[PDB]
Amino acid sequence: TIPHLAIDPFSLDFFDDPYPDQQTLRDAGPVVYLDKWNVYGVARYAEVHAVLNDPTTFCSSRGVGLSDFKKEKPWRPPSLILEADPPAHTRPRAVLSKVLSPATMKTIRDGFAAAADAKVDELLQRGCIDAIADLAEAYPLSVFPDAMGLKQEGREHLLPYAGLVFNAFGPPNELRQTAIERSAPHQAYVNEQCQRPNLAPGGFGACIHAFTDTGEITPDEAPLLVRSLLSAGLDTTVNGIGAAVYCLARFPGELQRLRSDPTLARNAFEEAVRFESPVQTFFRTTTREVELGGAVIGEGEKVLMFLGSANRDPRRWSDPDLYDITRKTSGHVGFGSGVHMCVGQLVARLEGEVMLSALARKVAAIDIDGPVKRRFNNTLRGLESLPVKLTPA
Ligand code: HEM
Ligand SMILES: [Cl-]
Repeated sequence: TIPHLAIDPFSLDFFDDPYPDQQTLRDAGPVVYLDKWNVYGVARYAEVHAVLNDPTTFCSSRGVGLSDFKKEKPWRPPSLILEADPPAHTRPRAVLSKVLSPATMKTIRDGFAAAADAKVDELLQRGCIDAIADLAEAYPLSVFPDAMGLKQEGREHLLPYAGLVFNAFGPPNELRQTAIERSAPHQAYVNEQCQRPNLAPGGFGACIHAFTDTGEITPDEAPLLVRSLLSAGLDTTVNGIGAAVYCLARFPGELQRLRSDPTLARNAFEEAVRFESPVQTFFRTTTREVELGGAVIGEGEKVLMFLGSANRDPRRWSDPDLYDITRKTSGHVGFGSGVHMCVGQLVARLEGEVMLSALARKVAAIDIDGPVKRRFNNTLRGLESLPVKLTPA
């Protein structure tokens, strides 16, 4: 028998304080039934991690949101990559993997680091900044669209585009309804920047499009792959970075450790990703009857994975509720795991690294000073505003 719970993990109350209810999702049993949305979920590390690693049994091609693409109409034409199963996923995955290769990262590290240092310098002149608008938002908007090869005009549509994409994986609540009602201009902006003549030479977009010349992909597939990175590749990194700064604001000890060995920057970032888990949840759909956590679940059933919970499971993590910048963070699910593991993880790490490295060197203290405000989203977890005073080194 599977435990029934009344917890609504897509509700404003849940978002505002998820941690008690997350314990209850874990502690009820390895598999629970969410009364509210009529679906099964798993919130322990072990089940979440095992579900990721068996795409044959737990498919994505039926949507990674509540909606089941076999029975219901997708809100937009499905992602080629996020919403496909091997073998179909493989070709496009390989395409995005080359575009975002370690080697590509080497070519862009220095520019990214330069901006990250310039950015921090600038903020110290001001003293009082908002770590979201001025830092977690400004910094990635300052490097990632250029790196994509996007034109100046229309950029304002990127963050709201992401929000919509991420609201849409959820149940049909007001967050979701409202996002879709207001989708058209964002979609029209992105559909236009996905086109070849609009991506600057040598940027991710053009680089994507080059795969059409070799036959690696069709002229039609290219824009839809550009659309993938315009969906997933900004807002996550905004929330990951905001997580990191939020953490070092709350954990002064850890900041001094980081100041003390700036080479901890990359791992300090990884640890914020675990701890806050920017992307909180994703679904899968069973392709057969399957035993998971000791319960038998039938074919064609949606299963909710609580990535952020898994990342806080005391079964897997020593002292899960602590931000610890030397934690062996290897194994966390914040980026997913297995075939679909975040193909953009290296851009994200690069942003996080250099930002935390610049904060490491240039800043001696980071204090919260003001109302912290949360941003509600069906999938993404993060802040709207985090007012901080930065003390210079
Ligand atoms: C802190 C930042 C980020 C986080 C936490 C994050 C999180 C994730 C997670 C959890 C998955 C797994 C999806 C699944 O299993 O169904 C994923 C996949 C994906 N990510 Fe990210 N991501 C981040 C940044 C980025 C960036 C910078 C890009 C691109 C530039 C990106 C693009 C993608 C794409 C295209 C997929 C689909 C991969 C596939 O299905 O093979 N993400 N991401
Ligand atoms: Cl779209």
